Amino acid sequence: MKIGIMSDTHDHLPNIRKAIEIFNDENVETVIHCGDFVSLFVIKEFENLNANIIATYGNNDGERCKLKEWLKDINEENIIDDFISVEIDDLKFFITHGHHQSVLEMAIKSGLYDVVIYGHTHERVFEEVDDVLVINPGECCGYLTGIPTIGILDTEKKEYREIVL
Ligand SMILES: [Mn+2]
Ligand SMILES: [Mn+2]
Repeated sequence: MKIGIMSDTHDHLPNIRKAIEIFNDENVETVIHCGDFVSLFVIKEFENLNANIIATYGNNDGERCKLKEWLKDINEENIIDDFISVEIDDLKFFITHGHHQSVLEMAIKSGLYDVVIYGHTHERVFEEVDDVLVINPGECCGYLTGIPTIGILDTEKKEYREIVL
């Protein structure tokens, strides 16, 4: 019943592994990654991730179709689009790389989802803005802010918390 959240891994292999371990060692049914993986080899490291993967395309993600195939050879369930609007554990999700703010803003203001997830900015935030649970797990790589993070969301109690690496 635990969903893993992460973003902007920017090829940092170490922190990527540290997150892939932290996730396994827990429930974590699925892992949302809205970030810029940035390079194809990042996808191999994930072959070691127990849960499945719902990813979004970061704007730096060059190999757009290679990433998709690869993510699948790793698992048929794994999905990756520019925008993913799904329902999970009886909850409406809108996931996207922080990329396009206009669409992000409207997903929140709209009132069609319960939970909204994005990244891009590298600034982790965790706020409730009109019933909407808005989450940016921050930068797994820790490059711009120097604070490397990821996060786990409780789909049951609607509870969440950051994890520093
Ligand atoms: Mn970005
Ligand atoms: Mn980025």
